[PDB]
Formats: sequence, C-alpha cells, structure tokens
Amino acid sequence: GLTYRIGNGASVPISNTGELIKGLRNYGPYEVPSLKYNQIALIHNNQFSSLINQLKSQISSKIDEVWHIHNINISEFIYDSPHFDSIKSQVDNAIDTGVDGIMLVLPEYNTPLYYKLKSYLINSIPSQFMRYDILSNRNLTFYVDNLLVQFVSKLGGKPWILNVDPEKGSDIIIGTGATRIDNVNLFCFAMVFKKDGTMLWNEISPIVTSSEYLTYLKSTIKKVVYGFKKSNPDWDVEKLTLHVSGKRPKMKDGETKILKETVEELKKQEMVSRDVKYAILHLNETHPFWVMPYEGTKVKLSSKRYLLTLLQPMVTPIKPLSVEIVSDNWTSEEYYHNVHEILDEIYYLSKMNWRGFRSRNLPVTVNYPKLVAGIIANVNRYGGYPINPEGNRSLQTNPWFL
Amino acid sequence: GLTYRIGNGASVPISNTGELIKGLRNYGPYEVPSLKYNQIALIHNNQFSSLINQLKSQISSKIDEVWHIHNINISEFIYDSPHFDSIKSQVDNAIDTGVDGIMLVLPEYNTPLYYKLKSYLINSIPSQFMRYDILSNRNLTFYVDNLLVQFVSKLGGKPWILNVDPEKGSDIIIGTGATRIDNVNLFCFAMVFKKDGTMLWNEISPIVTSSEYLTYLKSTIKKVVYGFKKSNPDWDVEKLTLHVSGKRPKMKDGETKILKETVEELKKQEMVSRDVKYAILHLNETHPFWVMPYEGTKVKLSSKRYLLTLLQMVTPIKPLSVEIVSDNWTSEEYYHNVHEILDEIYYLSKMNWRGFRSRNLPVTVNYPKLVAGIIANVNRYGGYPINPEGNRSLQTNPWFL
DNA sequence: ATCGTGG
DNA sequence: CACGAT
DNA sequence: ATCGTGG
DNA sequence: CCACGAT
Ligand SMILES: C[As](C)(=O)[O-]
Ligand SMILES: C[As](C)(=O)[O-]
Ligand SMILES: C[As](C)(=O)[O-]
Ligand SMILES: [K+]
Ligand SMILES: [Mg+2]
Ligand SMILES: [Mg+2]
Repeated sequence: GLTYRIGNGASVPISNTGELIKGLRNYGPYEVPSLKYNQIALIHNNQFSSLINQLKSQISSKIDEVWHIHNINISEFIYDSPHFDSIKSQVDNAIDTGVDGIMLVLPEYNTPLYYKLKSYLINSIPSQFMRYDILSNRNLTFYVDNLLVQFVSKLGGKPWILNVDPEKGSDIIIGTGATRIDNVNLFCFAMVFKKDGTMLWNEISPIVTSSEYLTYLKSTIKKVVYGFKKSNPDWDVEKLTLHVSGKRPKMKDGETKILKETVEELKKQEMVSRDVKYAILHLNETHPFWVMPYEGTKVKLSSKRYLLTLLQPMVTPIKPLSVEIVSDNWTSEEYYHNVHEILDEIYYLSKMNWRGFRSRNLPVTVNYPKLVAGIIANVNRYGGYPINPEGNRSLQTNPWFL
Repeated sequence: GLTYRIGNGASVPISNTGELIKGLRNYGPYEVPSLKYNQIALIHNNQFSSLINQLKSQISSKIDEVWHIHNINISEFIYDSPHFDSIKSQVDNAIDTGVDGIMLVLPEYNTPLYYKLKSYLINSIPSQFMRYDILSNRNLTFYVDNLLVQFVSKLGGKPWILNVDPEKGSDIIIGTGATRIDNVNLFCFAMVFKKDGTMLWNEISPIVTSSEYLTYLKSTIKKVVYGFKKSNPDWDVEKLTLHVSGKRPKMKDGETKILKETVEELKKQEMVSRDVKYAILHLNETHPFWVMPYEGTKVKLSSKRYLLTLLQMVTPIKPLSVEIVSDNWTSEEYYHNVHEILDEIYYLSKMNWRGFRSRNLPVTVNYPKLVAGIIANVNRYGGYPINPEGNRSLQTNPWFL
C-alpha cells in the first residue's frame, strides 16, 4: 500500500498517526529545517500560567525528540495589553534579537486582531499562532503534536513525502485557478508541486475584479513556472498536469483556451519541454454521500469525466472529487494509460497534508490554494498587511499558509 | 446469497445460467403450465426446409426435457406470402384446430407487419415470433433456449421465482405510473407483484393526453387492486409499496397527492388493511458509469434519496435512483423499512422471464417498459387495440415478453 | 487562530 | 458550538 | 421480432 | 443500424 517516506530512508504506512509519530521519533522527518539562529520566540500574555509553562515544555521536548531539531533555545516575550500595538512591539523585539520563527499566543478568537497580526508576521518571519483560551491539559499532547507539523513546515522542514513510482505520473503538477473573495473581486493562484506532494513554488496575483481574471490567470501561471525553472534549471518537464480549482468566473471555454496558450508560450520559452505531454483538469468537490472498498476507487462517467471516491478522514461517508479532462495532447493509444496515472496521482496527493498528522483526503493542489484564499480574503476584509509573494523567496518556497 | 426456486422444492444460485439450465433439466421449472390442447402451432413460409426442421426438433426436445412439458405436439401451417392477410389466414386456421400457443416465423424485419400481427395474436392466444433471416446466422442452441423461457411464461408457466424471506418485504408491490408514446400522448399502467417477483395482475389505461394523466392514474390503480383482490380474496395487504416510474408529466407534487389519496380510498373499501403500512417510491434509471463487487450495494444520497448500483478492465454499473416520496412509517421503524424496501428492489431486479440472462432492472420498472413498447408501436402502425380489462389471460399473464 | 467533523 | 484525535 | 451490449 | 456473445 501507499507509504510516507520520512528520515534516514524509512517509510511508514499511511492512515496511521501513531506509527507516523513513532517513525519520526525513531528516524526523524524527511528533511530537518536548516535554521539560522537556533532560536525561536514564544510571545504571550500570561507570564505565570501553568498551561503556558506546560506548552513551552512540550514544544521544547517534541521539537528535539520528534522533529530532531536539536539544541534550539526558546526565548520568551510578554506583552501587557492584549492589543495590536503592544503585541507588535514584542514581535519586533523578538525579531530584533535574531530568531528563526515566532510562536504567538493570543488571548482568544478575535478575528480582526488575528488577521492584522498574522498578515504582519507572514510578511516578516515564519510564525505559528495559538489561542490561550483554548489550551487544556486534556488536549495539550494532540495540540502540540499537530501544531509542530505545520510550524516545522513553515520553517522550511519537510515532515514526510509520498513514496511514489518515479516512472509514473507528472514531472510537475500546477494547482491553479482563482478564488472569489466576494461577488466582484478575486485573486488568481498558481502552485507548483512535485509528484511526491512537495510544494516547489507559489505565486498569487493581486486582488483584481472578475473582468481581469483571464489576464491575471496567465501571468500568475507564467510567473510561478519562471520561478520554479529559475531555481530548478535542470528539472525537465516532459509530463505536466494542471489541476484547476476554486470558485471563479464561469468562463470555461475561454479559460481553457487561455490555459492552452499559456502552456504553448511556456513551451516556446523552453520553460517546459517542447514536446511536453500535458492535460488540463478541473477538480471539483461534489456532494457527499454514504455507502450503506472505496479507498482509491475510480469511477468513469464518460471519456472525459471521472469521480474519485475519497473517504472522509451504519454508513461510510464518501467525499467524492470530480475530475474533468478539459484538454490534453495525448495520443488515443496512450489515453487510458495516462488517465489511470493522473487519477492515481490525484489520490496520492490527497494523502499529503502538512497542516497536522491526519490526512485531509483532499488533493494538496486544491487544499493549499483554499488555505491561501482564507488568508487573502480575510486580510482584505479586516485591513491587514497585503501579502506580496513575488520577490520574497521565503514566501514563494515555503508553505506560509498552513 | 440469493437463489431461484425452481421445481420440486429445488433452488439454484442466481447469476449462473449453466446451473439454472441444468437445474431445470433435473427438477423442472417452478410451475409447469397446464395446457388445454397439448398442441403448439408453428406457422412459417419455408415448408420442407431443414433450418425449420432442426428448430422444431430443438423446440420439441427442450420443452420436454428442460421445461418438463410432456407429450406436446407441434403442428405446421404454411402461408403462401409474407403479407398480413395470408398469415392471418393460417393463424386463424391454427386457432380453429385448437392450439395452446402459436410460434410465428416471419421472413424479415417488417415493423408494421410485425405489430399488426402481434397485436392480433395478443388479443387471441399466447404467441412467440421469430425471424427466419437472423435464424440462419445465430447459434440455434442459445436461440431456442432463451426463446422458450418467454414462450413458456406466455403460456402461464413460472420458470423460477425468487427465494425470499416471507417475514420481510411488501405483501404486494404495485409498479405504476405512465409512459409517453410521443410529446403529447401517454398511457398509465399498474401491475401487482408478489415479493418473489411474480406478476399477479396488470391493467393499462387507454392512450390519453398528458392533461388526463392524474385522473387515469388513479383509475388504472384502483382497477388493478380491485382485479387482484377479486382473484385473491384472502390476501392480507398489511404492507404495501408503490414503485412509480416511466417518462411521464412533471407533476410530482400532484401525482404524490393523487397516489396518497388512492391508497386512502382503497383502505376505506377494505382492499388493503385498515392499518396498512405503505410507502410510495419513485424509481428512475440514472446515467450509467464504470468502476475502473458492488453487487447489492446501496448508496444514501439524502434521507429520502438512495442509489442502487445494479451491475449491468471496468465494471459497468446501471444505477437505479430510489426516492421515498411518501410513507406511513414511524420514525422508530424507518431505517429498518428503508433497508427492507431497498433489498426488495435489488431482489426484483433478478426477476426476468425474457430469457436466462437477468436484466438487472426491477420487474416493476422493466415490464411496464416492455408493455409501453408494444402499446406505442401498435398505435403508430395501426394494429389491434390492446386492453386487458375484459380478458383474464391478459390480466394475469406476461403477454408483453 | 493545533486540526477536523457533525450539530 | 460541541467533541475526538495518537 | 431469443435478447443484450458496445462501437 | 450492423455485429458478435451467451450455457
Ligand atoms: C481514446 As478517446 C475515448 O479520448 O478518443
Ligand atoms: C495593516 As495596513 C496599515 O498595511 O493596511
Ligand atoms: C384494428 As386494425 C389492425 O384491423 O386497423
Ligand atoms: K406475447
Ligand atoms: Mg495554521
Ligand atoms: Mg419477446
């Protein structure tokens, strides 16, 4: 069956959180982050809290024993007033001391405060936020376990990758599309993935109106491929897949036309192979159902329309995923072989999730853009610091949205 | 798993034609028809041909050895020309000699001629048509074997029934609804089935306009239950299910209202138990797909909407949508009954007396479609009007196979 | 904002 | 807004 | 119209 | 609509 590759050449089965954590303890993550200061800051508001003391102690021991990040110092900073300027002051003090990342405890679920601060941190340094009011002894082990998966990832580590056949699937997968943040405004995104689930590069457009969609969809995709290719100049792309997703303008024929043009221009510029084999797929979550056997089940609805019956992580809930081939340059002879590889690849990618230990059972090429969209929409709604990925190698190559 | 009951208390697995045929050889069908003349007529226009001769000897040996119908004689009648008048002449000659059924060989595909003759035969005597031109290419063995399943059924035999649990399922299933034969015209149907898949009674309305749909739906259903109850005075109808299907007017709210009323009125008249538990279901064939077993699998789409993955390298699925549009049930028994009605529908999908190969579509949906095909084409090519109401053999035999 | 999922 | 996850 | 299916 | 397949 499918397995995750972790450190020292080890692999562990999927769908088993306990064996994955024990694997990390024994062998380390697939890639330990390389840190510059060996220092992280814990910023909080309860200098004498027993729960804060337990949290810091668990963070310290699991970073060392689970993630094999050794000899990290955790420095503490306390803010007085639970308001933006007071907290930002401590964030700035921490940044001025030399830290690799900031772990920031906020009092409660104050949404405008959260997004103003989170937008500031994303623009400054890797960060992991936490809620003081939600901490609890009962949940602290699970809380810290999962929190560190995404924090290590935000520091540039690679917790685990998918073990996949190097001879099958795509050389890169581009998750692309757009997300409306209200009835008029939207932003485009383009993320490059390796078939083992790792994100290589990501770009987002500025917020624009729907009438600007096709223009920025092409330029955003070209920017992400230029960035991938500049930093991976020998990565040959002979087989390419686009996974298109998001709530976006109804324009299907014209979107597909522009996506083909974009690939054709990338071929002309030698960004992918001049004889790249590619397909453009629409991925859509469809209405769940319950069976009254489907792990990795592929359903053919027509030559171009498929359903992947993804299990939800009496009745067995199913969270189906619709997969439409809207364009491809495949031969009739290789078509159904290629169909099986791209559907398998989608199923494998649905096992990749660096938000925490449990799989989301949704392809990372769809899921990570939804995370980005949540942040971009709310930062705009609550007037935070705009997030500018281009020209920021840290934002382009790290999963800051987890 | 599921089995078919055949003769002499024997049962054979479903999904296995070879064992079904052998089982019939050893034990006979569930019910051998009782014939009045022990005579079948073969009517054709190929006298002294040898393809006719081996057809007749395959028919002769198989009705005897597979169907256990002993001592049958087959008489031949030759018509001089492949036209209605000439053939009708020999049909009439055969009927006057006293025969239990007619096997009629036509020379080629001739749709007006076929529906003229079939509608005449349906109004006269059990019949089976055959085409001489495609008989020459086919493997006669498979041809006659399947031919005889439906001919024996049209003569009133029961090849096999479903083995089902007498304490589970509906006491009767009424498959009802209507089918359009063009953009404006339709007819209603209502067929009463036992849970073992056997048809007890059928009625059809005359062809009417869509605007007449609801009035003839209630009347067609009342007629089928009256007819069934007069022939089964002692049958206690305490659990009733309706399977509504067919390409019909889009009047779901009004149709449901009408059906609920009909069931109510039937309770007043003691056609069904004062305490009858009933449910009204819409059955709809949905678009086929392929899995790249589902045998008996049930999918819930919502609390009232279900999907059966009927089976019919890829696995072709012919799904059936099942929506519960009304029911009598308490919330305590509700999900117990849902599983009962969905199993029952799966079971009914194994009943097909058109040949040996199951059609994997419930008989409450399939047989109305067979009827619709005949009614639509008799009206389009001007055959003899078909109505069972004044004809017990049409009301109680699968003339439409 | 540890997450997710079923209300 | 509840609660369970290894 | 053996009947089904699939291209 | 033509053509294989089925026990
Ligand atoms: C091989 As095809 C059904 O896409 O022409
Ligand atoms: C958070 As601001 C003042 O850059 O919109
Ligand atoms: C009822 As007629 C076939 O004689 O028109
Ligand atoms: K008949
Ligand atoms: Mg997060
Ligand atoms: Mg027939």
